Amino acid sequence: KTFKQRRTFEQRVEDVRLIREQHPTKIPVIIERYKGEKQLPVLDKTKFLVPDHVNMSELIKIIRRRLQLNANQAFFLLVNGHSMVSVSTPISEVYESEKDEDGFLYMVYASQETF
Ligand SMILES: CNc1cnc2ccccc2n1
Ligand SMILES: [Cl-]
Repeated sequence: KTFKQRRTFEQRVEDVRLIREQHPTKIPVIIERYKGEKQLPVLDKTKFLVPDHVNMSELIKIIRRRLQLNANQAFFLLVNGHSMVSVSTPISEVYESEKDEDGFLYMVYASQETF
């Protein structure tokens, strides 16, 4: 069901190394809907290559546009399993401190703060 269940640890490590080789300026991001989520739709894919200069505030705007949300729909994003302390941090800095041992950066979205 989840990305980690679909691909082996060895397969996930190797896909991050291929992104380092072929898209060296991109952050490898896994974005998944909270398994309780009723209101928000699913994304068209799971694995995203994010330009390393964008901050978390801009990534939230990108994901709202990808999901085709309207102005009043609530959206909450966890990174590495927890709330973001700040949305102003460049994703290169977020990646270095919150990356998974496989080298992906894991995000989960819900319509409620209570995941
Ligand atoms: C951490 N060790 C490695 C080993 N081989 C690699 C090949 C391509 C890109 C990154 C790589 N990193
Ligand atoms: Cl690149």
